Amino acid sequence: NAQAEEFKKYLETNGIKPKQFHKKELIFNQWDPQEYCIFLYDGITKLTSISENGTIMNLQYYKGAFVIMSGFIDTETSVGYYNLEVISEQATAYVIKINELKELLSKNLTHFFYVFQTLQKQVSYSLAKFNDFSINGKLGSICGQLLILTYVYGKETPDGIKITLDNLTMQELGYSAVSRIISKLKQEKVIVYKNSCFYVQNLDYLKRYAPKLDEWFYLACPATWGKLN
Amino acid sequence: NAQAEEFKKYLETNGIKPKQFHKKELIFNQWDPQEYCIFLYDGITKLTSISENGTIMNLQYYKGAFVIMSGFIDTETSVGYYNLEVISEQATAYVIKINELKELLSKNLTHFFYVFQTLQKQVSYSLAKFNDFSINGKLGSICGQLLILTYVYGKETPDGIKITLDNLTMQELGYSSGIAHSSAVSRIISKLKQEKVIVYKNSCFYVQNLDYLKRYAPKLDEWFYLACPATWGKLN
Ligand SMILES: Cc1ccc(Cc2cc(=O)n3c(c2C2CC2)SC[C@H]3C(=O)O)c2ccccc12
Ligand SMILES: Cc1ccc(Cc2cc(=O)n3c(c2C2CC2)SC[C@H]3C(=O)O)c2ccccc12
Ligand code: NA
Ligand code: NA
Repeated sequence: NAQAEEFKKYLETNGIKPKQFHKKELIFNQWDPQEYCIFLYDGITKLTSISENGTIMNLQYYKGAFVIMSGFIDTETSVGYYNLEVISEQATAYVIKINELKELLSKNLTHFFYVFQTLQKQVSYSLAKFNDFSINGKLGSICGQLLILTYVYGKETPDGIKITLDNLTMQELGYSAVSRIISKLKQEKVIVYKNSCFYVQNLDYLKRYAPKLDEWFYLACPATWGKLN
Repeated sequence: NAQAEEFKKYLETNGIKPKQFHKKELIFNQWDPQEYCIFLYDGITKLTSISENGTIMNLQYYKGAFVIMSGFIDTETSVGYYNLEVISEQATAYVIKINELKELLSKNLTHFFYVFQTLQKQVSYSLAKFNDFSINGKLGSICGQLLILTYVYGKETPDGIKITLDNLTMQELGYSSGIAHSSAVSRIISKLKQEKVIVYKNSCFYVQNLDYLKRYAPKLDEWFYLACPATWGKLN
């Protein structure tokens, strides 16, 4: 995004520098009382919650460029006990204490609005995910995840649309009730495992079962959506 | 709500008058090419969608005071094909075209922050609902809906925590977001009643086992504590 590049310049102009993280690192964590604004510039992360018995809940995936805030902009207190875990091999992020951010959002309104609109994109993402699950259950969820991966990481090859992700990252994303759905899908030549990669061969099927996420992508990321429509 | 009362004052200072709506009216709709910022001041609404075959989907509930924006602040285009439907008898709202909300928030960062933090509360709300559904399924979803009803509208009495909402409105709200009046949800709710988690007495409803709701909606309970600590505190 150009809006993302301008935000990066704005931060680096104000002496906030990028930080590199490696896979499994927590950019912020649920036990930390200091809250942050993360500008995820590059890489893939997941928002988790860890219960007292140790079970890890995967709540949300984010890719750069995006903004993730662990605290409320006004109170500076936590919005939820969450970790931001790196799942790509490396990720680059700008890490801003929440108080320090208020100063900088204020001087510039273009950049205030860039962060505002990322929140709006998150809200409508969650509602669309929910709408697709209410209609089509787990098939909807899984079709939705494959759809966004196709739009974002897909590449045209003679074998279909290849999802061009490191095979290690694919494992981090989930690639017994899920086992059976992924089975039906290749069982119907919607997806295929060739060359140890992952190819989509019936993109219309994915659009059919994740209609509201498809609409979200159209409305919120139209230039990308347009590559495959 | 002090921050919201100040916002209302800021809108009237810039000449924006409130509008009144009635139950079943749409404050904004999915077909309108112009997108709006709604400052819901009083009353209860729901965000709805429609699928190809005409099925109404209830996505989200909102109560005054709150902000609901139908379009992106920068591009001014739709965030999704949604309607905002009034479900209380009446509702009062301020309706601002999206391009103007931008001037208004640029002129006063106190009010910018008020709206920004409204979005932050929505984001965290949806993640907590997701988490509770992941752990406890639809029972988690229903317990959380009743938990927030209790915190927001509940008043401690000798018979338990009375839900201070007319019986009409309050049965609709017992059904979490989804398809209206489903058999599965009606059974979950009546099971909670059979087990005396929420009970009918003298024309009113009383939550008598708040701990049970907290047990099955722990992440929405934490969300309310983090987002609305003074209201959470009153009943804990
Ligand atoms: C499988 C999958 C589904 C979902 C998202 C979320 C996403 C993706 C996305 O490309 N975008 C957004 C999100 C949601 C803000 C969160 S907001 C608009 C756009 C953007 O990034 O600018 C993924 C992100 C990373 C990796 C995998 C993901
Ligand atoms: C039963 C029930 C459960 C759930 C919500 C949602 C809610 C409620 C709520 O009280 N609040 C929020 C929400 C979700 C942002 C939307 S954000 C913080 C707080 C606030 O409004 O200030 C209700 C809203 C209206 C009526 C009933 C509701
Ligand atoms: Na934290
Ligand atoms: Na609209």
